[PDB]
Amino acid sequence: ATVLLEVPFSARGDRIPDAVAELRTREPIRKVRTITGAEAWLVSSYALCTQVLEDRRFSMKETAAAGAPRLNALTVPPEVVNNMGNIADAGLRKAVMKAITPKALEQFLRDTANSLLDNLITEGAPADLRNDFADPLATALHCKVLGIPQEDGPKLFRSLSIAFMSSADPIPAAKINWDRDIEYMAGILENPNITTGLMGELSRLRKDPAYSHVSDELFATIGVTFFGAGVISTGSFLTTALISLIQRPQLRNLLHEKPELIPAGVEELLRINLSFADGLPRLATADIQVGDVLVRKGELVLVLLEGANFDPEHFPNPGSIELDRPNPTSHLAFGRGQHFCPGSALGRRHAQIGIEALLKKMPGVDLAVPIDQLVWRTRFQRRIPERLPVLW
Ligand code: HEM
Repeated sequence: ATVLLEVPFSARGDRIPDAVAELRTREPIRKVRTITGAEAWLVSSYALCTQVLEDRRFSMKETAAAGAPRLNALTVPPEVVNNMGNIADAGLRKAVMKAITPKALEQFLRDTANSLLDNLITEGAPADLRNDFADPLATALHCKVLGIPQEDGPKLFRSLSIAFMSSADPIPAAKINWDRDIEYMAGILENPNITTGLMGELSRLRKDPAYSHVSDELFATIGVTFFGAGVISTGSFLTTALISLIQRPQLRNLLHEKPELIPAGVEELLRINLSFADGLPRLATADIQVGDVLVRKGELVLVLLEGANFDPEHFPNPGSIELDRPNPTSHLAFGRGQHFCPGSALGRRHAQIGIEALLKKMPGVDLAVPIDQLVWRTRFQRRIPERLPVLW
């Protein structure tokens, strides 16, 4: 006798488990047990993953309902799961988008990357590319985008190792750090020195008559959530993309020699990325046929991003980085449908400029320890190594 198949399969972000291609072939939608003990449907083909993400009857907001089967415990108030919907309803969507584009900024990214790298070179090998390069780069970018002081970035950043946990039970430290971070953002909206970036724009709109009935809670929430999601997602993706690049010295050499090819290489590094640790969660609001399974109202569905993005029926020779594919941006790294990532262009540009600056300064970058010695963070919403030691 064996127990029901458990998720997630492995916290390692340097290799995809053989089980993924086995499931996809034999049972592309199948029952599994989450860390809470709840049952869920795990979806692993490109076709079925797209079907779920494009049908709003599979609901993000209803995952917060009391009594529902859960992937993991909430780390935010339940109304905050419907964050984008709340922004839209307030008439703030277009203003938020415009403030988080990369086209405002790029020269600030380049100068910041180059300064971080020069400091590593001065100190001498080994260097830690996560704690002393990718995560500070992400932190600095989001303080500039929000319009807040660079010197505030480190304390906001320290909440994230707990805020983005994937836990079976509620986490007391997440509420302590949330309430404090909300009080900070509320203080920013009342600070007359803050007149640029996303928080500068929200601070103006707050006093305009067309927004007089929008709550002060929502304005502070937008600042905490966009800082947190953008900094964890960009820092974690750049770190694990740098591992994928270092393990491919022929590609590293080619991008060094021809940096025009960096945007096509970053699109492939997004396609093969293992940064999301769990499937994307949805709750069925109706009975809906998905492949051979009739999913019932009230059941939990998990959309496995690497199931879609390594599917050979959609991307032939899926484990290989190919810079001349006919369908290069059709991957699901930023999601699909109603909830498609609002920061996609800013995330692409963070990774392009970081990689471009690294290869120019350190063309002989390599790991300084055997790859099996990297320590993979567990029970977390991302897969990341705790330290990334390199030489050059
Ligand atoms: C390479 C970097 C990034 C990746 C891989 C990424 C990935 C994703 C994914 C897969 C989703 C969909 C979640 C779902 O449907 O359940 C998403 C949504 C979201 N992302 Fe990103 N993201 C990145 C960068 C950013 C940045 C830079 C920001 C903001 C500054 C951001 C803010 C958000 C927000 C607020 C949502 C929720 C949208 C909603 O609920 O409608 N992300 N991201």
